[PDB]
Amino acid sequence: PARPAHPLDPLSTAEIKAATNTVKSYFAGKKISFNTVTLREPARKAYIQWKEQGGPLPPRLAYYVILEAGKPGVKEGLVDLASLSVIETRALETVQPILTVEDLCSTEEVIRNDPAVIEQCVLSGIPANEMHKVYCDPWTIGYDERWGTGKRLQQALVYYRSDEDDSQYSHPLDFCPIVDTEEKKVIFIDIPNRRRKVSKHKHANFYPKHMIEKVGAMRPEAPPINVTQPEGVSFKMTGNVMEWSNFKFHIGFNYREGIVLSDVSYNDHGNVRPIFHRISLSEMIVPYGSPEFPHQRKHALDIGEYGAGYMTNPLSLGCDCKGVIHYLDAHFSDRAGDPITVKNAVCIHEEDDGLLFKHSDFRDNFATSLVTRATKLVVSQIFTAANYEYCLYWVFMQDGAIRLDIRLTGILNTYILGDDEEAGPWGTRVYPNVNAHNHQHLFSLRIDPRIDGDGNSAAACDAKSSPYPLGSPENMYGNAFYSEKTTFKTVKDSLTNYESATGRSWDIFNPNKVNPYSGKPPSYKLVSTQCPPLLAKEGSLVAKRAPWASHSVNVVPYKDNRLYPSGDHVPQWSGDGVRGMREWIGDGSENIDNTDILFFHTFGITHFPAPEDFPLMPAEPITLMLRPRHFFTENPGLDIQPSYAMTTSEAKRAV
Amino acid sequence: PARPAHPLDPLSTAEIKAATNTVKSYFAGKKISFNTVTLREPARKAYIQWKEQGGPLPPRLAYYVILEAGKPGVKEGLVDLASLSVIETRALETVQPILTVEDLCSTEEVIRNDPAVIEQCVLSGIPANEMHKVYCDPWTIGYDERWGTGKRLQQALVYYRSDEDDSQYSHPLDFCPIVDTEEKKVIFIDIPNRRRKVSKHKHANFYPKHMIEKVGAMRPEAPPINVTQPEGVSFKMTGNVMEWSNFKFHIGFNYREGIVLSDVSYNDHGNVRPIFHRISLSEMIVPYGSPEFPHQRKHALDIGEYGAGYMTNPLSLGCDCKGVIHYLDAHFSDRAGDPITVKNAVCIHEEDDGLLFKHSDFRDNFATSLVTRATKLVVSQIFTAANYEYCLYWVFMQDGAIRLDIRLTGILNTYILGDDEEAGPWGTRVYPNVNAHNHQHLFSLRIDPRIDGDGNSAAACDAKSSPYPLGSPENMYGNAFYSEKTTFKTVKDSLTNYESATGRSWDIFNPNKVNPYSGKPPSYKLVSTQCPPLLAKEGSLVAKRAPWASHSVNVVPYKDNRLYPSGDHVPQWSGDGVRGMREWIGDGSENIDNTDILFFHTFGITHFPAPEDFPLMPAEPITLMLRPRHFFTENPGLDIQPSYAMTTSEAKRAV
Ligand SMILES: [Cu+2]
Ligand SMILES: [Cu+2]
Repeated sequence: PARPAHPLDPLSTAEIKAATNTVKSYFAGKKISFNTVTLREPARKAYIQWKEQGGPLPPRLAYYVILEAGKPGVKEGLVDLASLSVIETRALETVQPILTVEDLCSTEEVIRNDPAVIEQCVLSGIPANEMHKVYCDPWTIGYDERWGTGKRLQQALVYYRSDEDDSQYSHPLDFCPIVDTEEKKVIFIDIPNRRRKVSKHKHANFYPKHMIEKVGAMRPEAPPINVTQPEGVSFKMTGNVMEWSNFKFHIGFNYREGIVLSDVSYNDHGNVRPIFHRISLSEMIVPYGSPEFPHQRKHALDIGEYGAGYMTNPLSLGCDCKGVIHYLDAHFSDRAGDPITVKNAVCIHEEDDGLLFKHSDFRDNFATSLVTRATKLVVSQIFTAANYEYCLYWVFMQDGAIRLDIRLTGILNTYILGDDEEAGPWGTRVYPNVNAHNHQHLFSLRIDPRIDGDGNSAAACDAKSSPYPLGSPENMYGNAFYSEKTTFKTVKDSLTNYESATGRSWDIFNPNKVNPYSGKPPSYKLVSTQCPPLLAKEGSLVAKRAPWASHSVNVVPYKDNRLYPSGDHVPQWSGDGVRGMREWIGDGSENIDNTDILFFHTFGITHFPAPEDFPLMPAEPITLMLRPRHFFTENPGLDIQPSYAMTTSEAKRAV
Repeated sequence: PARPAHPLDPLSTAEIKAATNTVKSYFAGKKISFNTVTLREPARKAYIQWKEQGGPLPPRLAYYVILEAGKPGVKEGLVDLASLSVIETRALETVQPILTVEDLCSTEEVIRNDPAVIEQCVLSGIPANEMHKVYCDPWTIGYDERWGTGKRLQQALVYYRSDEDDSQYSHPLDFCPIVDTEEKKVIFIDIPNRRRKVSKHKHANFYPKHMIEKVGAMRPEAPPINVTQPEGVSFKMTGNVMEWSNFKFHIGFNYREGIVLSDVSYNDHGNVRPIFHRISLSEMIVPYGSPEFPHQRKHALDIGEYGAGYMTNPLSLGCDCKGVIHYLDAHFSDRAGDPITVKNAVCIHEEDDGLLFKHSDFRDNFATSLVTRATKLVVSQIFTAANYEYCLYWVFMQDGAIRLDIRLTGILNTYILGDDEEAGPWGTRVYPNVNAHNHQHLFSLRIDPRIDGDGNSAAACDAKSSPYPLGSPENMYGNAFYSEKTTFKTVKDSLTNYESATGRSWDIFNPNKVNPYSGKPPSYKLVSTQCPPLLAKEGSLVAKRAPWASHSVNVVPYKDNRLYPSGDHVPQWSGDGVRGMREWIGDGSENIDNTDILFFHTFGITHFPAPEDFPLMPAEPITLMLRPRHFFTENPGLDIQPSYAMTTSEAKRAV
């Protein structure tokens, strides 16, 4: 195909096709199907040389994952787009790949047409002639020791709608069909010892017509609040490259991680200084807390099992982004090797963010005063994973800080509850016969830093009282306290958790440089507090398949292609084996001090459902920030025009 | 005077005057001065009876604090405005009151004219004829065991401006004058053993003219982002009473706490349910961490030693509040007993707050979808405490949650640093010869709840893995986990801290009611995470004067007039004695389960200064929230008109 403007640009629909064509040719005569066709980003070293040392343009490569009918597992490899050839390929017969919307969408019809499933519905109080009202969310089996990776399986969380417009979640069924993805047939049905027939209650619906019926009527439309940017926006985009408030970076996107920000830097009044080479969400795990069979299989690693890209919502229509928006489209490949597009997958825009800073002198009753307002750049995406939606917002700020805001909304995963059955301690009865199980939403932020250049380190920062006691010459009044910096020398040293006791934060810094004022190295500080401990016991399915989740921080040596902490092919992996984070950690002895490192941060929330979350849940916020500390020698936004400003002398002139 | 519309309305300029006149007459022939004239809110019981049981209008009372020339301490009491008579009065000879801007504003001139002070300036390298270039921030002495409360004292943090438009903070002097407030004269000067003369560097300024000089020029004005509400706002204010999104409450204000929200309720579709009887910030402490003399004296309790009302900035001018704003004014009394007004002390308005909730069905490629945007109500104030500004935002949201957002900005407190002196572990060298000491900003949120009525309790909620181990019949895969609820029975039980290990949150609930769905009592959950431990040792000045700061939560029995946790008259109290929180706690044995309680939450941040905070610091955020959990039986904003909505059937018609 034709090369892209930038080496990190996602593959075009043409490159995708050229790739699939190349692969189909390689496997001529073989009945292959496409699971993934995505960009294989260039080597970190190659890229940087090209970008800053006049190095050559890296080869435009494509990474693929295919399935061959009658063959176990998958086959993966690389295609060198320029020469249209498969330059690397291999078969992984004992692994299962990410579930595309294509392998997922057929499942509902298959269980609907399965005699066994039909009998269970009838048993459950649903006539065999009404199977059209039976729905199901297709999930990976997650992991079921009965089959391992010997069969590509899915589990169907079954629900019932008395009307197509209903929200099915108030009416879950009690059984769980296991489906062979490839064979397209139910191979087993998990049935509870205690049977619970369909709820006979009205569905808990949320559309206006439903509401008008539920409560008298809808609230009157409210006076509008219109946002307008008459002279345009202040950011400038050159292809996928963004430019705003001295920040400059490339906005990428892929089937798995979704948004990928790269080559982030800041123009420090002429001096363009690197901050991060790449940053994104590399994995997740949403572990449920009911120990009852088969609920252990509910611990989805959405990024690696479905893909934040594959599940993304086209943003335009819903009014998700308010204001002067700038969109980006996403391109994948379908099962056939043909490009597929999802319009407005990413939405870019700037908004007001209140005050940036302010100060007035009390001496002239605040006449002397200066106010500068703040505006933030937001790069967003919103994806749907069956019942829930994850709204992601990468936020850049005018003080040099970068923040990740997430908002969880959508619908609670629900299971059936008997008339006289207690939601017990593992879940909440949010509606008659509905049980919403406890669960955690955990994310793994992957940061590849380049804080003010190459050669970085990480450290834990704990606030501490002076060791000297009250009344001592050294701490006479006992108010002394400082910040204890523990820089990680070895991988093992970094495996740390957030501690409230010390208001812990983590620094990613450049030990090769010093701030001329403070004397400290330049750095970006991770200020994250929503760091839940992994509640699943050690050695549990959850803990094993998500090795990265047991620690708030995991810092390992950089290596090309160390992206996914739970492994490259996550579905149905048992958790046994040295891959992903477990492999990168090794024996924990590798050096991570003043070298090229990778920082994986686990953050998230623990959800204990309340009726307020049903039938549709109000957004729940999660945030984390990376602030520059000792990076600059003074506040960097002081040359931004203030909103208001009166000098002391001027206040005098005004009389 | 004339009665106000609402019993909770602050005193009018008329009531203030009628009050001072009444006091002056009572102390006829005595040379008295006014320190405080404010509303003495009605008893909780009387107020409620009047509000909901047709009880009588409570008497309009005014609380005063006066000083009498030649008398030690102060005198306080109540005036029954209706009958214009002092109905209660008493003298506190061993106490010192809050510092008004009047007792604070004379200090700079007195040290300027003091011979001792002048000599120190000369010594420090500033000619005696340039004392007009010497400035000082007048602070409470805090507490100095050399004088106790025997004299009303202030300590002057001395600075130097080479030009009146300079920001003095880059040029602190090394000594600290002690001034007798009443006598208006320097009684002592703390001089360090190691002398450090005035810095000879340029001042670190931040006005545009300064910046143009510093860096080549200012950034070009940015394209505007205009916010317009053509058809008005959606909230309705009847006097101080606000009504918005089913919320209804009274917006009060006073010299000390600043904004005070009262009688908060929510209209649950016709059922008006109480939530909070009163909520506000009752005290603060900003303890510094340098153990060196006299820096122990830096631990300001701003609310009780200066007043969030007294220090508040008139909001209009600065462009603090963007959009269609509705202001409120504040009225206090000056030294003479004459009313004083600070216009636009509070600013009210509603803004966009992104998505409220959203959900799309993957079955018809998200055609089936519903999106409802969120708007929040903001009642704000911004006060200046010498060098820093505290921006306060009480936020009400459409899911029934209430949030308190704080943003810290302004300027770092700085002390002089020797050319070859290390800011050591206690502070940071943010600029040549400038040392910014470590410190914490802590706040005491006082909540008087009425969760869905009377008879409340509080509890600590901790996330826990099941006690049964991996492989046991009860937790076969080890994923089981729940929330441990520990409801406080006795005051002692409540003294708790936020714990990251359990992702702890606290519940204020009504044990007399039950959610018909979940079976739990109605409640509002405190989701707060920026809860720094008090770093000052026990028995320290800080820990003693701020009894409430040692715990994230303190729950005590309600009693009329239990407002200020550090006592009613905070300046110069040693911290020895049963008053404030220490008094309310008692032997910690009083019941707090299902009764009228008071919840004081300690939250804030620990500030380790970095050059980025100098010479003017970018806002630092702090937040805390109170969400309804089990209060409602379903999402309460479902009847808000969605921004977009397509039914499954409708998506079919659209073909
Ligand atoms: Cu959840
Ligand atoms: Cu601070």
